[PDB]
Amino acid sequence: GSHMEILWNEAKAFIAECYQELGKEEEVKDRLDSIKSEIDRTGSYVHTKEELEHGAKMAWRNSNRCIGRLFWNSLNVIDRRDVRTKEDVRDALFHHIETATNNGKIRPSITIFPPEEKGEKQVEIWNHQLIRYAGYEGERIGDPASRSLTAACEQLGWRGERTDFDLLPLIFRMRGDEQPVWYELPRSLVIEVPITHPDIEAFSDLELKWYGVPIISDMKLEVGGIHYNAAPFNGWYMGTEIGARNLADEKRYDKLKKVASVIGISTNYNTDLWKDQALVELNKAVLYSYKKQGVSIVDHHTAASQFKRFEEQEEEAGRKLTGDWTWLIPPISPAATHIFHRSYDNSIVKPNYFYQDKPYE
Amino acid sequence: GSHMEILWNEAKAFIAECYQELGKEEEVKDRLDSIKSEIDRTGSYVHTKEELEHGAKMAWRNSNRCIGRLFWNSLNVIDRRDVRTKEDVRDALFHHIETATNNGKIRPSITIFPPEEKGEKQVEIWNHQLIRYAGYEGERIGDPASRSLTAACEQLGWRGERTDFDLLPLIFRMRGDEQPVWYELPRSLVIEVPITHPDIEAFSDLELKWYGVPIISDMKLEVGGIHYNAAPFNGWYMGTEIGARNLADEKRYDKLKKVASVIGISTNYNTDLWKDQALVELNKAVLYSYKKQGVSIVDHHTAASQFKRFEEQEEEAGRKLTGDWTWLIPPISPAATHIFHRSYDNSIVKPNYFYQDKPYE
Ligand code: HEM
Ligand code: HEM
Ligand SMILES: C[C@H](O)[C@H](O)C1=Nc2c(nc(N)[nH]c2=O)NC1
Ligand SMILES: C[C@H](O)[C@H](O)C1=Nc2c(nc(N)[nH]c2=O)NC1
Ligand SMILES: NC(=[NH2+])NCCC[C@H](N)C(=O)O
Ligand SMILES: NC(=[NH2+])NCCC[C@H](N)C(=O)O
Repeated sequence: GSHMEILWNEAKAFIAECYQELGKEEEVKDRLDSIKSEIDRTGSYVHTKEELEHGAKMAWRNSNRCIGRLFWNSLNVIDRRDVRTKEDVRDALFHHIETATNNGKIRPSITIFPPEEKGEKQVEIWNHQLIRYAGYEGERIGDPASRSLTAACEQLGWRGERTDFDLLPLIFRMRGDEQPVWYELPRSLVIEVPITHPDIEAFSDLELKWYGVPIISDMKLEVGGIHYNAAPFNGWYMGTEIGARNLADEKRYDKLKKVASVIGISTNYNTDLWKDQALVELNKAVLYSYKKQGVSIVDHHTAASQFKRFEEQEEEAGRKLTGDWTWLIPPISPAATHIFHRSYDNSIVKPNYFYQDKPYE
Repeated sequence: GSHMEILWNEAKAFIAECYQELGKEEEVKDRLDSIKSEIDRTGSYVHTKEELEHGAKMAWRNSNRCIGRLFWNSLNVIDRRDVRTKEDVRDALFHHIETATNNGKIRPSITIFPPEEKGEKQVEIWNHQLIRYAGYEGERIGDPASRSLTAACEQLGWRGERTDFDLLPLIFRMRGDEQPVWYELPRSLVIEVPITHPDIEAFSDLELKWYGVPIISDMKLEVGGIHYNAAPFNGWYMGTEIGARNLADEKRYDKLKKVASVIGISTNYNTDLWKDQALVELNKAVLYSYKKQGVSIVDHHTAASQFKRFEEQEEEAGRKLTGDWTWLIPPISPAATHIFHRSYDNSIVKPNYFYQDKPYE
């Protein structure tokens, strides 16, 4: 009763806004009549390729926490609403990885899977990111952030070699099944980059490496009232995410003290700012490495610079700019970018991407 | 009518809270009766030395934007509510600088001047900070942030030598006067620190220097409904304020490109992260310099560390912790401190320090 109401309201708002940007303002009337009857007949409606394709772009545009929004209208939308089997999902996910990686020249993409019907999911992705390292304990081994999921995967028959860089398998659940299925990722499909330094040879002794493409797979894409709980998307990495966070946080890989060792500085006094010097060399190492292997990556200054350009375009287009200051600023040298020196309206506008409760844990 | 009401309400709240922390809970009743009659008789009330002394500490404790709050109960409170002349104010300000500096071993202090009576100020301080460099234009000369005030001072007969480090004079206005008076600061009273690097000799070619003690002089101290528009206070510097902001911001001294030059790195590509490397060396230079001249200063890691300890004590004391995440995180390596990894309630609690409209501009 109330669900059929919210749906209709969100649909009217989205079609109008969408068709207005698409230059199909006259087609709004006839399109809404079709949707009204569809919601009554079934209890939901089916987007057109053009609608979800542009709704996925708009959602990216409204992602307050994303710094790379300047490239919103270039998103490669892959429609996989025709998937029925676990093999279809697996192949789609394999396809996403292959096409997004694009031999290094990363292509920002998103694979749309069937959305929820009567609130129930058709495809449920468990993975945070399609490619991600596992985490274990006795003493820290791997990525701590992957612990709860690594345990869940292991409760399904999967076993990691217990190195710091074990690739978690693809784990998802189809409607009608009680437990998710899993598939080990084909290594030929996964690009990893060993981390080295341009001027410091000893850096390779740290034996650090990271994967090339971050593919957030556990967020909900909401478009015109339709909940696409499964819509894996990807951009390329901003070096800081790997160097100033993934390999730096005490709760993650905690490598700063070790970096200080190989670069030849002491860790005795904070006044020497060894952590800061360590972060700069670790981050330079990351940028130099990806570039060297031919994998797309962006430094935080270029990214902020591109994001400034984004803000201007939104002003030029007549749209209100929204953002989360605390996430837009890079973890390293935030005051060196314009983002630090201004404020952002952190209001939620749809369509968008949202967090959803994890099936495990 | 309404002013006499707000005053009474704020007073009841403060005395109770104050006397509770002071262990003088029984004296609350008798103290409030005296205040009630005082407000009726005159239209305001006079704090006791103990009250404003502790109210100034509490206010510091509630300063969401201050990272050095762990040292709140050690604040050296100087009561100068007996000042009547411009000479009294001038001497008090000279005294504050002398006693706070303390030959380098900076002493966190605050000089309390007469508060507002019927909304009107008795002493109006124009200076943002007691010691501060001037700013000019044709091309940038000095500190851009001091421009509007430098122009105002010059409209009063003062003239700067137009170097990048001209000391602004003390400028304030007494009740009853239309224009403020000014007094050049005695150099013997002002500690400045030339900036040098421990490992890079050429750094001195930049000829950078900064003053030792930051003394915010334009904030309002509100305690139990009493508005002390003039209450200059000071702590010591956190290196980042000078190196990652005062000398780094494009709108301030903009020295990063020049720092890159003296340390021997190129400014050609963002991927080399030259700004970050530049910031680290500039910041190390700052810390090493103050320490070398015997002037108190604190690095951002020690400060965050001290602030963590602060949060714990507030939990142990039973008090709610409040803070502004965007100001607590240091401009350099914020993710390396605990402040980055948590959230803070940015609610305003009194007593406190507030911004007030600038007389100039
Ligand atoms: C093209 C390159 C892209 C760059 C450089 C970029 C960069 C970023 C960065 C640095 C963050 C912060 C990540 C973190 O701190 O964990 C972020 C978050 C986000 N980005 Fe992107 N992004 C890109 C593409 C995309 C795409 C293709 C989409 C969606 C269609 C998108 C959606 C989002 C969203 C929803 C967030 C928030 C994620 C979260 O809360 O965990 N971004 N992006
Ligand atoms: C003892 C050493 C102290 C340290 C290390 C310290 C540090 C800081 C830092 C780093 C900031 C940010 C400044 C900026 O970004 O411009 C700040 C702000 C502030 N501090 Fe402190 N502080 C100290 C003492 C004090 C004292 C003595 C008081 C007051 C009695 C105080 C009151 C405040 C207030 C109100 C702010 C906000 C200032 C503004 O908005 O411009 N702090 N403090
Ligand atoms: C919530 C979390 O603990 C923390 O407050 C924030 N995390 C992040 C952040 N910034 C980015 N980009 N990514 C984060 O994960 N700033 C704030
Ligand atoms: C308001 C200003 O432009 C900016 O948003 C903020 N300034 C400061 C900041 N942090 C500190 N400590 N000091 C600032 O001046 N972060 C945010
Ligand atoms: N640039 C991006 N597309 N980032 C998406 C999130 C990546 C995540 N912060 C990571 O380091 O794994
Ligand atoms: N540590 C302090 N007490 N800082 C107070 C403000 C100083 C100001 N940010 C400056 O650099 O001049």
